[PDB]
Amino acid sequence: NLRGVMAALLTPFDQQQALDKASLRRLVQFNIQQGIDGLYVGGSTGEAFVQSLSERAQVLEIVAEEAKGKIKLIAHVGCVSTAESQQLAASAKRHGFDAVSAVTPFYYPFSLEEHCDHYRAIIDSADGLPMVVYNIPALSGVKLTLGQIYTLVTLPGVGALKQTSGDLYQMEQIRREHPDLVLYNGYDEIFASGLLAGADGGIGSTYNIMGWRYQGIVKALKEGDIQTAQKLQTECNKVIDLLIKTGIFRGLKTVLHYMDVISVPLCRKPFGPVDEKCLPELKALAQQLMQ
Amino acid sequence: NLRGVMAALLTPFDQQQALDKASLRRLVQFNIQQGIDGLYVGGSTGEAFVQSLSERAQVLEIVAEEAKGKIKLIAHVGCVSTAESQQLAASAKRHGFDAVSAVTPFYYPFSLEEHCDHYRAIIDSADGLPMVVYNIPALSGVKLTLGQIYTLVTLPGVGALKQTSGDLYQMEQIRREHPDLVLYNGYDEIFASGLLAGADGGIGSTYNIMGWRYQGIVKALKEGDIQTAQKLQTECNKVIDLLIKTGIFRGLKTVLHYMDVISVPLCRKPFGPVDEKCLPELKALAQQLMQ
Amino acid sequence: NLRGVMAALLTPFDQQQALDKASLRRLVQFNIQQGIDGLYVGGSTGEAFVQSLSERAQVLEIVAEEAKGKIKLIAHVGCVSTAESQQLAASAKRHGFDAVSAVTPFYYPFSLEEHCDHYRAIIDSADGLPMVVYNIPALSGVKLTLGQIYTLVTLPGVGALKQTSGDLYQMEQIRREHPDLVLYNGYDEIFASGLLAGADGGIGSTYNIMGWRYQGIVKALKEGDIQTAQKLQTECNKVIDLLIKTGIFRGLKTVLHYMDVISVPLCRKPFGPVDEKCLPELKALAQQLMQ
Amino acid sequence: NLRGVMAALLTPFDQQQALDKASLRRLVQFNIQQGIDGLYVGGSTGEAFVQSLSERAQVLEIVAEEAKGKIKLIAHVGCVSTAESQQLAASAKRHGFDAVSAVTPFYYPFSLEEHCDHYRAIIDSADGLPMVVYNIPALSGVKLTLGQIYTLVTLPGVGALKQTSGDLYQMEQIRREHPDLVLYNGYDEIFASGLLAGADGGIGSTYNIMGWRYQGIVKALKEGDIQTAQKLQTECNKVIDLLIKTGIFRGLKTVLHYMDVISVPLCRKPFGPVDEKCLPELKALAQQLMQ
Repeated sequence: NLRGVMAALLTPFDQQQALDKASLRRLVQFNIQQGIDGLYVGGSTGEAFVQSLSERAQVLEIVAEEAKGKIKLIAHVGCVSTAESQQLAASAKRHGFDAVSAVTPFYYPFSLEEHCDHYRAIIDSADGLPMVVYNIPALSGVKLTLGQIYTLVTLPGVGALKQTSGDLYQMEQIRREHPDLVLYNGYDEIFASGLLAGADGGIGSTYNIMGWRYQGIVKALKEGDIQTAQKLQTECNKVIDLLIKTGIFRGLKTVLHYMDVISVPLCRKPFGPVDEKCLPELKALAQQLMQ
Repeated sequence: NLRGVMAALLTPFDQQQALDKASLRRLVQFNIQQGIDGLYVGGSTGEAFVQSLSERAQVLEIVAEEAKGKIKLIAHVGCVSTAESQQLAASAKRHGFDAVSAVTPFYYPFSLEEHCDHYRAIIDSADGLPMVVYNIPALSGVKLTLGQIYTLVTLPGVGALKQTSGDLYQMEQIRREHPDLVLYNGYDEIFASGLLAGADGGIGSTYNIMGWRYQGIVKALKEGDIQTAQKLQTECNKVIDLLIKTGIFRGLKTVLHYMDVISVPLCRKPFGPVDEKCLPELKALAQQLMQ
Repeated sequence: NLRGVMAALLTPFDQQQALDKASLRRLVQFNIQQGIDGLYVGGSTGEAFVQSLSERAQVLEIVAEEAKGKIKLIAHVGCVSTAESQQLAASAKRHGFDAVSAVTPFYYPFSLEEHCDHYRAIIDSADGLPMVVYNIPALSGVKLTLGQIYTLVTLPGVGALKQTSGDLYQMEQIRREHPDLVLYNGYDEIFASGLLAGADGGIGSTYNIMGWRYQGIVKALKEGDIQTAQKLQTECNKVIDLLIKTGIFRGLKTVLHYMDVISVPLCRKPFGPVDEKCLPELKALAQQLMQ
Repeated sequence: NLRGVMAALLTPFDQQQALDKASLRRLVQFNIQQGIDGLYVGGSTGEAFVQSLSERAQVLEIVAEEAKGKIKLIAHVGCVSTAESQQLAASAKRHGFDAVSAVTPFYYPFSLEEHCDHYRAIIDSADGLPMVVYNIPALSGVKLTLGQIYTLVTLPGVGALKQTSGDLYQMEQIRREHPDLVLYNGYDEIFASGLLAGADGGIGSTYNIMGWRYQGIVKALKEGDIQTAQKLQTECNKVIDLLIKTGIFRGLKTVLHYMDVISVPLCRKPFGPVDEKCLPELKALAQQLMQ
């Protein structure tokens, strides 16, 4: 019941880089208005790693207030620290999120056994809430093999995997070995191909400004209209090429600003500002997006 | 007219590791009776880098005597040396192949300008036959960017790209920037996902024993039957799982010996023999496929 | 004056994983009793990335109260977030630390410019105090090019570079490029060869249990006696080989325990515990080191 | 008897890319005049992978004719194919070389056992001449582990290891495990540090134009004069810095040409010509090298 298209919610900030509560609620409502199935909060896209636990706990709360009931809620609780991750997991259940999620602890090299204990400890604190293992090798440096995945996803309490890997052979191998596992496609650039390989849903950053397109891809593939699926994916990637140039997060925010959703499209340092030269294209994208 | 499903032809050897002509002719006929759109010969799968220019040219001649007119024929003439590649290319033209192809020169690092000159020289010796740029990072050690690809595929005489990369984001980008370029999916394990992202056909080594499934996945994606495309793809991946454990070339060769096509299923040294413990699975697969 | 051998300080924890104030002070003096030139505190070796800013700030204070004036004190203030790093920077100034240091912000990919602003900001909040750039690709995932390193170390306020890279050609290039820059050799296993390549110092985690050996390596070379510099390095590596098998940090805290310095050789989660099998070997080590 | 400083011999070609016999002999005599301990012929630097077996056997003969008895002679017989490697190993014995060498087979992935049989077979055909295992991860794509190094180095008939790796931790680990093994440092840019780490001597391409500097580094270390040892290494790295910018083989050949040792400074295709803008620095360097 938690399989589907979930947006990786961004964390709006004000001019002083503090949480822009008013913009956060507006973005959540906006995401809901696009027909998204749920919000994955406190993830990489939410700039959680340059946030304190308190701030992250705060976001979970506001979003739960604005969304609990409307759509599905998944809280990314991950931290390098197990203890910290347990701490946020508790807040997750306490605020009624439908699921908990944690990125493989990074920076320091951890054995497969240590990763399992990390997830066990967190699952424990999630007190019931199912765990969504988060695999994103490009940002974490943890390149999980098929076997390590097997070990992690078969952990009592795990109900899903956020596969942010462009290896679609592994994507189908994972589906084939775990026919009952919820598979989220992490890379928006390959959504259509991800679903075809074995993913039954997705979680992406760009869902925030065009989630209906990804939903459209699910419909077309479901309906057998491969042509339109490619048509939509092509259009998504034209947007993604741009966002990668301008900076994805700041690019997304900037677009939401012109859409009247975000007040100040700033990210937290070390993230820098959007190149002035890019605002015409972003505003334009925002323009057409309001379709 | 190069668009389609081409089998990366294996090179049968006898007990003394010399070319097994009869098995070669047998293998070519087997592929044709299988409904393949053509053959890509002298490539990685053909163990070309473990053959002499003389041996590789002899293969081109035999295959031409057996398949010219029947199916499309692409000759992989690529060597590290430009001069050797040219020699093979003139031999390709002389024997009536439909096109030539060449892996990006490896071992020694070369600049983009040097790869272009390498392809220009070969294209020149190809005297008319279109060129198939062959990108296979995993083996060559040459990781091309979207930009370099652009430059290589826009070279006069270049008519297609054999993409043996699992980066399906890049695959669609290549399709978007080059709408008319023939794009071959290189990794069999992701054929379906490849086609959907922009590939208009493919070249693979497992097409030798089950190319009909790939043609099958093509028809399915054409008739909008995603259901059948997936079913066929996962079946193929179950095979690839096995071949990857036994050794792809040797494995495929053993299955062929069992299908009564190849007299001796050996690969050339340093490639070792198939592990005894694997023969049951390969026998069963042969049996399974024969029906 | 930041030149010399500096031990990368570990932060001892009790059974509940809380900071072991007693053992911390005890460890500091032990390092001094060894004749160390200074301490690099709050870094990777300090399990800093599994601590809160509050805990990191506290450790800074403790250590200072114990060593300010006795030896050189460098404070690793690195955090992904710039604002958090700035906060820890002021605390460094506040407790009279000699220098500040910060790992290249990781996980999220940042541009050279972003990394620059990041360091400037921290240099600013350091209210003076020279900045020690910390380059450790294997943990941060940031592979700095000689050019990028050039941009970072010529930044106003930077007085040193902690090179935890095994590339000794780059090391000598850095030295040749910046004759006035302090170069700390990062990997203990190549200390000798590191100083020979151009490093005039070094910061290591194993210094905590045998800093005198590294001090002896420095002397042996300064005196033109390679023969003993090697013997020492070989010895150090015999140790490091072991520590690698057991888990560098946990292994070190264990040896320190067998040396009555640290109460409980525990690292925080997800860091697991030492292997019961590797205990005796670690005991013998602690035994030999005491001489 | 294989300990020492061996130059990795270049292969001079004429304007039509054919072997230049007169120039090959001069380069041999030239290296001998430099007081080089021996020559490593038919290696990467010799452009062997763009030559035919016939051509590589011809280079072997001529060099033997010019140097057998004068200095040590090692014949790089490596090819991907085990059979071709044996054929060349036979020429080696046939022509009086003191040893054979083979790069780890590349392009196709081979098992450790497969690599072991490759060497056994080479060694068998080497008919008595010892084997020098050649490890160069960067070009081959084969990053052997300390363990695989042990298995290969302990093979019967293996008398040395050409270590073209910048990992000086592994270098010392190899010296430690195999004290009676000849260890050739492979990267000229770290010659001083490699030796200190444990290297017995070295093999390099820049030895062709400045072997004496490397011989200097050796004597400097043997005499406990680390000061001049670095000076020499710094000078070599300034040259290497340039050679890398212009193209190492083509650069060395151009300098040699300006020293009147070789007629045409050409490398074979796909290697391109030296950029005109670089000739000034190359002529200047050749001037001082001649002094």
